[PDB]
Amino acid sequence: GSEPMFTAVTNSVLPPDYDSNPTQLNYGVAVTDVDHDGDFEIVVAGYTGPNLVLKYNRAQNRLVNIAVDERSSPYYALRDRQGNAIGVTACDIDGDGREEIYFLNTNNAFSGVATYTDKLFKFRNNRWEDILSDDVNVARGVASLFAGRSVACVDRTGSGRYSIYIANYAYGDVGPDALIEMDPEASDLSRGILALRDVAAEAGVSKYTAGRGVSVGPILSSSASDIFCDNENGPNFLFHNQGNGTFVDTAASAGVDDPHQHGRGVALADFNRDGKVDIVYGNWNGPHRLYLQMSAHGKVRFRDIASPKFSTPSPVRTVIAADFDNDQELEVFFNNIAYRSSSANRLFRVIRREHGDPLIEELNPGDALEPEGRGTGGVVTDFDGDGMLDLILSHGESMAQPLSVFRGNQGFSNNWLRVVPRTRFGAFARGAKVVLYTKKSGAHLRIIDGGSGYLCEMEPVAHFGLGRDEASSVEVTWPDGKMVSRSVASEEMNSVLEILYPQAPLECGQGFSQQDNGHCMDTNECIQFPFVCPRDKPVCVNTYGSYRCRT
Ligand SMILES: *[C@@H]1O[C@H](CO[C@@H]2O[C@@H](C)[C@@H](O)[C@@H](O)[C@@H]2O)[C@@H](O[C@@H]2O[C@H](CO)[C@@H](O)[C@H](O)[C@H]2NC(C)=O)[C@H](O)[C@H]1NC(C)=O
Ligand SMILES: [Ca+2]
Ligand SMILES: [Ca+2]
Ligand SMILES: [Ca+2]
Ligand SMILES: [Ca+2]
Ligand SMILES: [Ca+2]
Ligand SMILES: [Ca+2]
Ligand SMILES: [K+]
Ligand SMILES: [K+]
Ligand SMILES: [K+]
Ligand code: NA
Repeated sequence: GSEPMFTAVTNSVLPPDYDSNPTQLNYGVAVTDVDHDGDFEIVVAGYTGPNLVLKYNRAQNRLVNIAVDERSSPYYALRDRQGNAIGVTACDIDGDGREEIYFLNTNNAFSGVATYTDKLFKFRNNRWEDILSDDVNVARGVASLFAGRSVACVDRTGSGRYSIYIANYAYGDVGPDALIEMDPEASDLSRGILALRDVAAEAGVSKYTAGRGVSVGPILSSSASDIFCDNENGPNFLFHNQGNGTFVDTAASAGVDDPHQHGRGVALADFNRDGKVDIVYGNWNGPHRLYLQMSAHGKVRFRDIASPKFSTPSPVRTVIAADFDNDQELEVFFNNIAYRSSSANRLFRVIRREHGDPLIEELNPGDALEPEGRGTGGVVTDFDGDGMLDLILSHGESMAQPLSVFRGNQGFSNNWLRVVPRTRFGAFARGAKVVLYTKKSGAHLRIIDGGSGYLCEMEPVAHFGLGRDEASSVEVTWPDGKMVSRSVASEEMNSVLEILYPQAPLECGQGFSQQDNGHCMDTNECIQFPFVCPRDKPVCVNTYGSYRCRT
C-alpha cells in the first residue's frame, strides 16, 4: 500500500546524454536479442530522432546504445532517423531462429495516408537491412503508407514462423489492418530471397478501425494464438483462431467489445489463477477494465472486476502486468501521459483470494510516479539478471524527455523462476503459454509476449514470482498444441530455464496430478476421498487447484 515499489536508477544506468538516452520524442519499446548472444537488448521507437538499441554492459552497469551514428556499423539501418516510429515488435518471420524487427512509421499522419513506409529489419549480408521495400517486396503490397499504432507477432498456423499484425489507423475506407508474413512459394532462403505477403483479408482481420492496442495469445483457444485488439471510436475485436490460420471476431458475445470507450495499453494474464486467460486494459480518459474470463451459460463471457480506484479515468498509455516483487501476485502498472496537467503513474496489486474475486490493492509506485512524465511506452525485463524485473519507461509526443529506468525495492527474499520457451527453429516462442505448478500455491500462467501494452513488446520470458514457495513442474504449450511437462529440480530454483521445442517423475504439486496423457491436471478432491468436507460444512465443491466446503 504505502512503501515505494520503485527506485529510479536512470542517472547511474542510463544517464541523459546525446548518444544513449537523448531528450527526444520516443514511443514504443520492444525487448529482443539483436546480436544473437543470449542477452536481450531494448529497442526504442524514436518518433523524431533515431531508434535506439540499448545493450546492458555489466562491467559499467549501464545500458549503452549500440545503434551508433556510424554508416559502417551493422546496426546503422536500425536508426532510421527519417522514420517517425510509433510501434515496434520483434518476431522470427522466416524460421532461422533469429528475430526480425518491425517499426510502424506514421510520418505526417494521425490517421489514413502517411508519407513513409514501415520497416522490417533482418540481419543479412552482415548487417541489418529493411526487407519491406527491398527488390523482392517493394511491389508485393507489403510496404504501404498508412498511419497506425501497435504491432504484434502472431504464430498464425502454429508453423513457428511468425506473422506480424499491423494495427493501422484508418481514415474512412483508407488504411485497413495488415497481417504480414513470409510467402514460402515465392521465397528462397538459401539465396536470401525472403518474399512477404499480406494475409489480413483471407485471415479475417482486414478491418478499417482506429487501431490502438493489440495482444496475442491463447485467450479462448486452448493453445492457438488469438488476437485481441482494443480500438477507439468503435468496438474492440477478439479474434478467435479457428485452427486453419483464420479468425472470427467474438468480442460482443464475450462481453469485451466495450464500444463506447477508447483502448490503450493491454495485457493478457490469469489474475485469479483458474487457468483461464483474463484481459486488462486502459481506456483513454475512461474506465480501465480488468476482465476475468468466466463461463456463463456454457459460453465464455468476461466480467469486469475493476475497483473504483482502478477504473478512475486517466490519460493512460502503457499498461503492464508483471510480478515486480516476486510475491506471487501480479501488479498492474499504468504509464499516464501528463500532457495537460500532472498525471501520476499508478500501480496496483491484484491479489488472488481463496473465495471470490481477487482483491485490487493500490500501491505506491515510488520514483515511477512521474507526475510530469509524458509517458508513451515501456517494458519489463531483467536486464541485469538478478531475478528482479526492471522497468523502463519511454516518454514523448508532446514533450521531449529522456527514458527512465527503475529497479524494484521489495520482495528480495522471495523465490522466482524465469522460463524461456523456444520455437522448433530456435527463436523465442512468442505466443506460447507457460504454466508453473507450485508445491502448495497452485498454478501460475504466463503468455510469452509478442506485442502488448500499447506500442510495445515485453521480454520473451515467463517470469514467475514464487513468494516463499517453490516450483514442482513447468508446462509449455506452443501455439501448435505441442505440450511439454517437466519437473523443476530444487537447484533450478531462482534461475532462468530454457525449454526447447520437442523434436524424471513429474511433480504436479498440491491440488494437481499427472493424468493418463502425461500432463498435470486439477485433482477433483470431492471424488478422490476419504471424504474431505467436515460435518458442519458438508457440501464439497471442486475448484481448479483446490476445493471448498460449504453448507
Ligand atoms: C476455417 O475454419 C472455419 C471454422 O470451421 C469450423 O470450426 C472449426 C474449428 C472446425 O470445427 C470446422 O470443422 C468447422 O467448420 C471455417 O468456417 C466454417 O466453414 C463452414 C463451411 O463453409 C461453415 O459451414 C461454417 O459455418 C463456418 N464456421 C464458422 C465459425 O465460420 C472456414 O471455412 C475455414 N476456412 C478455410 C479456408 O479453411
Ligand atoms: Ca543480445
Ligand atoms: Ca528470422
Ligand atoms: Ca482467469
Ligand atoms: Ca507481486
Ligand atoms: Ca533486474
Ligand atoms: Ca480441485
Ligand atoms: K526513427
Ligand atoms: K473500444
Ligand atoms: K506520468
Ligand atoms: Na505506417
